[PDB]
Amino acid sequence: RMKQLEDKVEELLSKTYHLENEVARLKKLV
Amino acid sequence: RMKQLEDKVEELLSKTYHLENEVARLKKLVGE
Amino acid sequence: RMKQLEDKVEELLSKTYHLENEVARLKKLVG
Repeated sequence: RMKQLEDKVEELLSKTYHLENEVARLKKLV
Repeated sequence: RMKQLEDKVEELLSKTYHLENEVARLKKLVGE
Repeated sequence: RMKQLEDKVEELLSKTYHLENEVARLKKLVG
């Protein structure tokens, strides 16, 4: 369960960076 | 403490999946 | 290790609330 957890945190970290990029771009467009 | 973290990670995953859908909907409305 | 994960989850919680605020603002400006 420790590895399971660390991999989900890893995924969340890439997901939030991805969403951050998507929102920043949207703000640029309007 | 492990189950508590598992619970928080699951909730943040659910929140991120919801926000991805909201952004998708928005990009579609805005465009390129 | 458990403390590090906890730290990261705390960080992600804040990031996630920040994004929610930004998305909500965009939803209201676009409609």
